[PDB]
Amino acid sequence: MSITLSDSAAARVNTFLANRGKGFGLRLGVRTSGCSGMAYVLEFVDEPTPEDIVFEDKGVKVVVDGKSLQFLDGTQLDFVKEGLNEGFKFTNPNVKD
Amino acid sequence: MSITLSDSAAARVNTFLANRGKGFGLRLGVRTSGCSGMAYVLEFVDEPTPEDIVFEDKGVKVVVDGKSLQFLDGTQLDFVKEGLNEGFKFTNPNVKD
Amino acid sequence: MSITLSDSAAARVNTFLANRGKGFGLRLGVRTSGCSGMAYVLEFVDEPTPEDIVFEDKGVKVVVDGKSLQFLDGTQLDFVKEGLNEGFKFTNPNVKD
Amino acid sequence: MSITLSDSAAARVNTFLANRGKGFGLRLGVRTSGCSGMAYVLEFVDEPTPEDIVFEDKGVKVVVDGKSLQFLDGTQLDFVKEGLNEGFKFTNPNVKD
Ligand SMILES: [Hg+2]
Ligand SMILES: [Hg+2]
Ligand SMILES: [Hg+2]
Ligand SMILES: [Hg+2]
Repeated sequence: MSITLSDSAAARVNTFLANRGKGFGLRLGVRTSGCSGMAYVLEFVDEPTPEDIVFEDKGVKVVVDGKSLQFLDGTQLDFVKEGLNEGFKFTNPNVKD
Repeated sequence: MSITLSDSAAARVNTFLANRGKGFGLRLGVRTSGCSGMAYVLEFVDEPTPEDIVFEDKGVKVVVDGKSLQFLDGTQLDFVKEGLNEGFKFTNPNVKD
Repeated sequence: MSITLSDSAAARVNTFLANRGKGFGLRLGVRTSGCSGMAYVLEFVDEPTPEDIVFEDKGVKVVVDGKSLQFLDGTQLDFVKEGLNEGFKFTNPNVKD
Repeated sequence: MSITLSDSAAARVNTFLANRGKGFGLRLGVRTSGCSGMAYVLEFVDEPTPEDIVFEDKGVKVVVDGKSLQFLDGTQLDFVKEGLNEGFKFTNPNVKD
């Protein structure tokens, strides 16, 4: 859906996919982290399940379990460098720090 | 998403697609009908737009504009024969007659 | 939710509520119209059910069954005069004519 | 919406509200925890904002910012005792450990 990727995230994903030499694209998932928390998940996809929803931003195929689409919509996946750390960052306008 | 197709609807769509000789699959859309009304729309898709979400039920590729996904989720597309009329019927558990 | 009312719709509802002499506010609902269609519904509410969601725009209490919230979100209820007809009009940005 | 409370959570919330001696009810909120994470938030509400959605389970008024409703729907708020720890636990069927 209105899940998007920044230029740097799409480059990064496409880099992983090119070095891997295969793959359909990118899974965005969600999981519990504790009793009052959620963790975002990134995985490679080779084959979408019949439960998956598939879309496109910046020529990247993003795959999301249909059930997880509620928690993920509005997400911008970015890829940022902060100090010694470099990595993906999920943003959502309608969520605060 | 948890949009599904009955056996008869999937047969029917697959029949249209086979006779057409080409096509990716099925677009579900939505449009206004009047001042307090909505009409469901069926179309063939050849190429999904970057705004589209794509999923699968019964080997049929269903394509929905990401913005329309709110109004369509939970829909069962059926294909029924009633009297002299034969045609698609959209059902949703959470909607009444 | 991000269901809103124009000034004219809120005036109109508030007029009905004042003339009625009682009532909590406004129910927005949804129902089938045919085999591929939906009809928007307006009703007065006196008591929200435990299944209802309640919100506020322009000092009007709007009540929506929680299950119907998917089809109604993003709606602007307006109240318009066109020719000899005067009445409520449901709009949604993400829906076309 | 189809946000619910277990018996123990509703008792616990009602206990806090009775000891506080005032208050409308319970705010469920959401916030970032890191770069790929979310944290659930519980607060007392005295006055719902015009941006809030309000509902009811077990005689508890639950208030949610309309924008946060996407991430929170399907949540069961429970209140559990595990070892030395006792506290609220958010569950969602469509989310895994
Ligand atoms: Hg816990
Ligand atoms: Hg009208
Ligand atoms: Hg029909
Ligand atoms: Hg980071």
